[PDB]
Amino acid sequence: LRTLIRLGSLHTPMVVRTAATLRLVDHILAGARTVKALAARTDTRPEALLRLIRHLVAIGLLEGEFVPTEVGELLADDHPAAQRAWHDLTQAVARADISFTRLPDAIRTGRPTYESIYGKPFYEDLAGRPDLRASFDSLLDQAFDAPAAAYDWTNVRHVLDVGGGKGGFAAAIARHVSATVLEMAGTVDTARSYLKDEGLSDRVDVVEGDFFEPLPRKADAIILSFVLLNWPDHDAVRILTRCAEALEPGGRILIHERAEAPSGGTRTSDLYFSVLDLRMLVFLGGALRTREKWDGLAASAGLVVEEVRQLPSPTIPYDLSLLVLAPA
Amino acid sequence: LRTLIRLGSLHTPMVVRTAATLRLVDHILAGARTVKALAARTDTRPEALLRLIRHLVAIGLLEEFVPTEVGELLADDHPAAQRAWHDLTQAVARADISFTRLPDAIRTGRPTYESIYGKPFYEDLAGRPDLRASFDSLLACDQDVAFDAPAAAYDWTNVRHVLDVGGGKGGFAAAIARRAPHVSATVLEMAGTVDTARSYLKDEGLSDRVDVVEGDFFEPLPRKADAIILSFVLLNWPDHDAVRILTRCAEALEPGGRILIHESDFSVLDLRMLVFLGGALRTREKWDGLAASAGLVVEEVRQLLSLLVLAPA
Ligand SMILES: CC[C@@]1(O)C[C@H](O[C@H]2C[C@H](N(C)C)[C@H](O)[C@H](C)O2)c2c(cc3c(c2O)C(=O)c2c(O)cccc2C3=O)[C@H]1C(=O)OC
Ligand SMILES: CC[C@@]1(O)C[C@H](O[C@H]2C[C@H](N(C)C)[C@H](O)[C@H](C)O2)c2c(cc3c(c2O)C(=O)c2c(O)cccc2C3=O)[C@H]1C(=O)OC
Ligand SMILES: C[S@+](CC[C@H](N)C(=O)[O-])C[C@H]1O[C@@H](n2cnc3c(N)ncnc32)[C@H](O)[C@@H]1O
Ligand SMILES: C[S@+](CC[C@H](N)C(=O)[O-])C[C@H]1O[C@@H](n2cnc3c(N)ncnc32)[C@H](O)[C@@H]1O
Repeated sequence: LRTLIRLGSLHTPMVVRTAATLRLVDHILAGARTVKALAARTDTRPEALLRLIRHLVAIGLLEGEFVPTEVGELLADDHPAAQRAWHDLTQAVARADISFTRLPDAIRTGRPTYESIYGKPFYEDLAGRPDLRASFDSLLDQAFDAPAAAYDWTNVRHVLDVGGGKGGFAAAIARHVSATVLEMAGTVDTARSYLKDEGLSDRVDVVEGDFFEPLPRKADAIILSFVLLNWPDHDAVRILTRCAEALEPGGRILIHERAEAPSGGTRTSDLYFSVLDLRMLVFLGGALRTREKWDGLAASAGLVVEEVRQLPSPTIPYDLSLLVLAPA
Repeated sequence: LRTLIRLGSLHTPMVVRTAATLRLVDHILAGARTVKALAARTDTRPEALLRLIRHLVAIGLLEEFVPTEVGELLADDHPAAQRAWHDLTQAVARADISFTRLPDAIRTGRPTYESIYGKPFYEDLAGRPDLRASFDSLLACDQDVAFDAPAAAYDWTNVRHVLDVGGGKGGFAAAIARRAPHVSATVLEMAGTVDTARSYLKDEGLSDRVDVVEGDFFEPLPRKADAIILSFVLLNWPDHDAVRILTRCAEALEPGGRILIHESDFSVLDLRMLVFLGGALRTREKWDGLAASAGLVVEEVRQLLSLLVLAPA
């Protein structure tokens, strides 16, 4: 009974997320240990903040003066795992997680619930909210060293990174190759700034546009890193087809995502990837795909999976893959 | 890191609550172990139900899928009633969505339920007979035994009549009537609830000893009594409202009468009161002040939870 109640408790994660959002652990580490000072710094009502703190003590994140535990220290804004931002309700991902309150609808329909809560589908909501666009892009350790090392660039003149975020993958590849990042409004500006500040602006450019439209140029390698999981099969096939049509002769499409058999691993990795797969369902109608589902998606786009390079890791983000696709 | 991610995960409790809402474990126990059959019984999309099942396996509620010993606690007939307490169509798990706006409650000290559902808690139940009934059944889910200890924490020898103010389905009045055959009692409750209290007390064979009045415990109470009961009532109310209720009870005491308040690290219950109702759990010193504002004094406290016995000051 205690196990079930713990698994089912909605209050504990919302208390953690509220503490992250209020930056409570940052304020304590900066010398606000008392409720009166912490209530001033967080702009909260002191009696209610103490009731929040009581739960944070009960679950082991805090211990009239309060300090973080070793686990609570991970909510410090400068901790390398960045768990404060990933739990911050004002930033894109924990905000999107509220969509899980309508999880029954998503299981009933297979369709995302984010629009029903926030008024627009995911990327269109970000397009109207520059703060959320920027926090989404910053949330997504630019992590691309191993996938860049898993491909032979000898015969590659130009790389097109489709949906390439702030440009970290293109940069890892750059470190004879030139590259282009294709991205959405807003994101293109932070990609350009990142690439300039890496000293790579003469090797990597950035184009604003829509990867459902004809791609801006041809390339020898076209990258889809954590893109296709955001889309249902029919959209994923459209993106793959745009990429296929943009390949130079002998070119390849590189997919950087999860591509395992549905077995193996541990309950810990099972859980971690269950969360990602369910986030794609609820936020976007997308999904993680097994190695076998990749074969079918590829065939619908006129492609074949030529090779799957394993990118192992026993710790988060665990084992990933680089799939290499060629025209069929 | 793993501990923090587990504590912070909204996904797992919503997967549990979705399984409870879909009555998934009941359908498995009733023969549907495969996704095709379970999708049909739950009226869900099979590929998405499988993704839900994968999470339920990873967290150890399921393991052709069958419930684990923990998952079996989501059977609808299990006496701890955890399926209904996690059911998003019933009152409490529905109210728990208020926690998605917990930062607002911490900022203001005010409930977030009305901002989500359009009306404050008891007004919403008053317009939704299904939610009113499921709330009453959730709290009364063990009322045949849960009031034996508070009833035995008080001596009924010189009590003639009991008034249970906000008495739910009547379980406390019934436990007192079984403890003390000489007492009569009255339950005061809201619309809807009074009908299921009347039915419960009739089916206990107590209808000649316990009656039920529909009314509002912020108004003059319907009669006087030697013992007036407030069981898990005052925690629903901010201080000024709790004082009003206590004062109405004080006005209705017979000479020599007493008010009985029936009310681990509880932070969940306290935060639920904040977000649902603006209420709170109270420590002893706070009870002393509330009592004093209503013209009362705390005469004795019995550990059971507690039973506080209040007398006119
Ligand atoms: C923490 C691991 C990872 O960063 C992997 C994964 O993180 C990315 C970036 C990450 N970063 C260090 C650049 C790293 O390269 C990793 C291998 O890939 C990932 C994550 C999360 C999301 C997403 C992720 O791709 C999303 O794509 C995503 C999205 O496209 C739309 C909405 C939400 C999300 C995500 O929440 C993360 C994840 O799997 O969390 C369980
Ligand atoms: C699970 C423990 C408990 O049943 C204690 C507590 O439940 C106890 C006492 C309760 N009572 C009728 C004696 C009953 O016997 C139940 C099975 O166990 C409790 C609970 C929950 C509520 C409430 C609780 O009292 C409420 O009163 C309540 C309310 O008045 C209005 C809105 C919501 C609620 C509640 O959600 C529960 C709780 O503390 O959850 C954290
Ligand atoms: C940030 S995630 C993956 C980013 C990056 N490739 C990585 O691995 O971290 C998916 C990206 O697809 C982009 N995107 C979504 N729809 C798009 C579209 N129609 N055209 C171009 N980019 C799009 C989003 O802006 C987002 O940055
Ligand atoms: C169910 S909880 C506690 C019930 C019961 N005494 C117990 O211990 O389980 C609080 C009760 O207060 C009742 N209540 C709320 N506002 C009321 C009001 N103004 N007048 C009478 N009853 C009210 C609700 O209907 C609800 O049943």
